[PDB]
Amino acid sequence: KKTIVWFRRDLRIEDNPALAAAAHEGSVFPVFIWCPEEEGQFYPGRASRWWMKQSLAHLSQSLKALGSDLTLIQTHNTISAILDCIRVTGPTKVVFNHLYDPVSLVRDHTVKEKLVERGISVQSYNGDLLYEPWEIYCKPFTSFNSYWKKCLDMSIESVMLPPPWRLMPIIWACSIEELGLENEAEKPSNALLTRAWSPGWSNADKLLNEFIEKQLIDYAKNSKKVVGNSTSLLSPYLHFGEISVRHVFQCARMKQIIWARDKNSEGEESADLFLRGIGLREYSRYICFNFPPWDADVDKFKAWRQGRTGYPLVDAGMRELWATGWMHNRIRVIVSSFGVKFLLLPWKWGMKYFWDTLLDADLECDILGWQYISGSIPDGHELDRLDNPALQGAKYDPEGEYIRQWLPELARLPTEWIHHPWDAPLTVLKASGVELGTNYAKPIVDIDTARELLAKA
Amino acid sequence: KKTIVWFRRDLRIEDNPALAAAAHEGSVFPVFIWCPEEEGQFYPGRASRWWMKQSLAHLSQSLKALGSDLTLIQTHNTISAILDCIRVTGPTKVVFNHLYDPVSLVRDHTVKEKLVERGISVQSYNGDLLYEPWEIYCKPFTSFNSYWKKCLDMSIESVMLPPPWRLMPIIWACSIEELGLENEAEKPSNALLTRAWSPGWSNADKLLNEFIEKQLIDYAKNSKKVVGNSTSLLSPYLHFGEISVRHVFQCARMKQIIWARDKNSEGEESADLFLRGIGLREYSRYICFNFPPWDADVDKFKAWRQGRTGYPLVDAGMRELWATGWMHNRIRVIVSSFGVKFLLLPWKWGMKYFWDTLLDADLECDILGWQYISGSIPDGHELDRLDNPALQGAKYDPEGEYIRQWLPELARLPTEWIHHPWDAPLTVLKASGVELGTNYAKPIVDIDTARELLAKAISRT
Ligand SMILES: Cc1cc2nc3c(=O)[nH]c(=O)nc-3n(C[C@H](O)[C@H](O)[C@H](O)COP(=O)(O)OP(=O)(O)OC[C@H]3O[C@@H](n4cnc5c(N)ncnc54)[C@H](O)[C@@H]3O)c2cc1C
Ligand SMILES: Cc1cc2nc3c(=O)[nH]c(=O)nc-3n(C[C@H](O)[C@H](O)[C@H](O)COP(=O)(O)OP(=O)(O)OC[C@H]3O[C@@H](n4cnc5c(N)ncnc54)[C@H](O)[C@@H]3O)c2cc1C
Repeated sequence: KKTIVWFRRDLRIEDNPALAAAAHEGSVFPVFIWCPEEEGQFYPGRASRWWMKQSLAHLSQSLKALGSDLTLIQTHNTISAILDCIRVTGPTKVVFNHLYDPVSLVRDHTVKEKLVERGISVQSYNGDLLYEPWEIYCKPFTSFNSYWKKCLDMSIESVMLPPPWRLMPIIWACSIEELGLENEAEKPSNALLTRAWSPGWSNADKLLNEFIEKQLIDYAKNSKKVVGNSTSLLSPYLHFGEISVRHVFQCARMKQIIWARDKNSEGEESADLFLRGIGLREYSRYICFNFPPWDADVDKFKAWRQGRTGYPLVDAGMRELWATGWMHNRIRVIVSSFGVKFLLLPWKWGMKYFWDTLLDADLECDILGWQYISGSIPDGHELDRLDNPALQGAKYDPEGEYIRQWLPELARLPTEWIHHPWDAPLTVLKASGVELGTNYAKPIVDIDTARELLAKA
Repeated sequence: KKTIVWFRRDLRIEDNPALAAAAHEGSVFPVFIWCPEEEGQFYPGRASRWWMKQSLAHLSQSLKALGSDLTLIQTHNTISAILDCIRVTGPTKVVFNHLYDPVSLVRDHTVKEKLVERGISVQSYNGDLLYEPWEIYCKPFTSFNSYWKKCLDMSIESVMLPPPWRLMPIIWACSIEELGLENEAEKPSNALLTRAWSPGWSNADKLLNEFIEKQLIDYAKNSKKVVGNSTSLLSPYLHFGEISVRHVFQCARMKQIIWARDKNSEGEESADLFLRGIGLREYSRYICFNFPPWDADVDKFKAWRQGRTGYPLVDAGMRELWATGWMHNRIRVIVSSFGVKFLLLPWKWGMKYFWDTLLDADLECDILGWQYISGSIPDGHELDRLDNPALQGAKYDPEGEYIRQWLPELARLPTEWIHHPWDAPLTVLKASGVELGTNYAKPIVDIDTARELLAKAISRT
């Protein structure tokens, strides 16, 4: 009759089973408990912490519009802090939504154990997945398409809950600044991100609406350019659960149904392709549940993260990542595949840098991504294949516009050579304003010698 | 495992509990059973039937795209038809969504009582109401003000069901034409409604999105304007259940929450007024379920339904109704109140005529509007007040554009007189090109006469 609602990475009021459950069985005490030393090695990066702060404030003022507050707590032990919430609130139950990362797994367990030890009941809900990673079983599911063909033959009839109509409310609590989510010196450079992004669940709704109604129809061809923000841009919102992925899946399947009826074959395959992405976020939770000779050269690492490799697609991507906190999925493949296969940087460096600059930085997806670009996951591009920037150029940036947007020094380079300038003839380079080594970098390593120092093993 | 899904007035594949449940349990056999003889006094009107015919086709091709089909049967006895489906399909259960009109209540009870006897499973579901008429109680209310917020103080939160994944398929069968929903002579006149209206659940969806995203914000003021189609225009879709009132309600409350938190005061006001509309529809079913000289004149009636009364708000209203199958709510008040308090026609004559020309013709909403007009209900229009056309016009058509659009012969009448031309000085009527009795009808009843008869009716209670 008096429940605590533990928010973690489900910062929304719509289709939130935990909050819904608690709101219906009675009064609720919503809380967010930050415990850095317990996240340890999985402490969220700089950009992810900045987004978190924004949408925590967004979610908090939403809850007061409904009649409750958001209590924030920063502490050294999570159960310690939880128990005092029970002390001051006299509640009987604690609810939360499952996360699947290693840290929350041990903790959600350790907090279920210690809590029912004292007669207070705990019940967690699935707030982030169409299918929990233990519900779809066997030959193996070592693939993604075996996995995704299985779920699409299993019903997806799980239903979606409205936001609670009202919330009846009920210390070492603190404010949002007091959580320490930003560092003082990085604050103004962080604020610049608001010019590309407005976190919070109400914005998540607005974004999903315009995407489904206007952009989804073109997803299958827009999503192959890397220029512009050609895909949905939902990933940060999905990571913080500011939008229920069930809502995302169902809105998209409504279109697929209508487009299938009305024999609009392009919209059909658009909806097919886009839902595959949603399934990849699923498989990410699936594999991370069931399957728990480096050049340690910091200068090389610095050239990589600053975009001075001489590889335009790479340099552009790193510039976009630094400026916006986001990059198209194929740019993620290109730059990471560049960090390890071309520069032979240790992957912990590259992954740690994605961790600290990606707004959608997400343990399971980011893991699955690095495992793809290194031939680890059985369905990932083998390591010996070192693909040609020119060919990458023709398929994802066929008019050179991505380069010309992020690397304006190269604006007068003809498209035939804008993705591999070291191969153009010299009169072509002088005709463009391009002096390799002076105003754009020389290829930091030549593609051909990197080709065969990689075949070494 | 093998289930008959009986469609009646729920022509949609989303948030459709009977459809969702059956598909979850196994194979399904959707049917629509048309039996005019059982409908009786309540046979649907010409415009409703035209809409139903479009919608059924829309539904039929949807369910095919999903892997099943919609079978259409026209019969003399519904109970019969259902049994022969069963005998052929060999299924073990039948499901449907509740309806609340007195034909449906008796037919539903009779159908359930006879399938039960033959060992057939039957389950019915709430697919048209936020709350069913037996879930709100104190004894019953009779004032909407207290019914609605007795609702709002309660758990106004119901789950939304996704459309079925896929439908696994399995007589007197016939096509939509052979249902006979149109009369051959009326078909071209009917086909002109596609002018203005696109029936079907997916069109309902498109329209709802457009309303919440771009229109709802302004509804509080737009709902003041009888000209244009300034409200949402969801009513036909709601009446046929092509869109779920639960969906509709949730989308509006979502915006209401955004605007209340962001302290957009204009949008808050629109949202609660719009939900008041949904509450009114809800109240219609609560009232009819729980609560089951004045001289006629065949020629006054014809002048009324043809729009030759000399009351421009009334005549424009009937022009618009006949041309589009729809009219703003306050025009509905004005012409029905005119039918009743000015012409003293039998109130059923007015309801039957709405019943034949409203596309959204709805038994419970229509009963509710005519009863608020005849002041049968407590917070209804007290039988004493008399319309003042000039004030009506000032409020709902403050610039005369409703009249000038539907009654163009009055275009050059100045706004301060366009709603009550019998009051303008002769000189002003001639400056406009307006000759009452020639150009535009004299008021078929003098308003002072109506007032004087009303006043003698009141000094006898
Ligand atoms: C090295 C590498 C690292 C990556 N790190 C992350 C990360 O930290 N956080 C993150 O959310 N995604 C990550 N991805 C996946 C992908 O690049 C992004 O999800 C996508 O670009 C985000 O933009 P979007 O919302 O417009 O994608 P859309 O094409 O519009 O897809 C819609 C949603 O479906 C999911 N999705 C789509 N593609 C994938 C995919 N390949 N893998 C997993 N989920 C997918 C995402 O939640 C995405 O938001 C990584 C990929 C690679 C190769
Ligand atoms: C004499 C009279 C007869 C009427 N006959 C019908 C009818 O046959 N079928 C019908 O659906 N409505 C009827 N109404 C109610 C109202 O006029 C219409 O529902 C409304 O004009 C339809 O257009 P809309 O959807 O754009 O209104 P909106 O303001 O956009 O309302 C949204 C929904 O709320 C419901 N609603 C709104 N207002 C009312 C109301 N006063 N009473 C009941 N429900 C309401 C309707 O389902 C409507 O579709 C009648 C009203 C009167 C006074």
